[PDB]
Amino acid sequence: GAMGPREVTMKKGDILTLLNSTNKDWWKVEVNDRQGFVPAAYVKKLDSGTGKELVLALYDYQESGDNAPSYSPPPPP
Repeated sequence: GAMGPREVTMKKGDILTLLNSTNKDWWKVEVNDRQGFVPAAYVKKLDSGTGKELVLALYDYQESGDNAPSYSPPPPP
């Protein structure tokens, strides 16, 4: 199953609002209607020009219920 009603999953090649990136080992990102803490290693700030806050998903991730990064980020592919 999936913890929490709102689960954020980053898809390789998907854009996710650069949510509170305060964390260094984890960059918060939203997904349409589901947000959560994710490993910055799976994402990376892009370049547009306007000045928005977006981050492409380099790798695939899965978050079950907005949870704080109390542990280290998972190993990428």
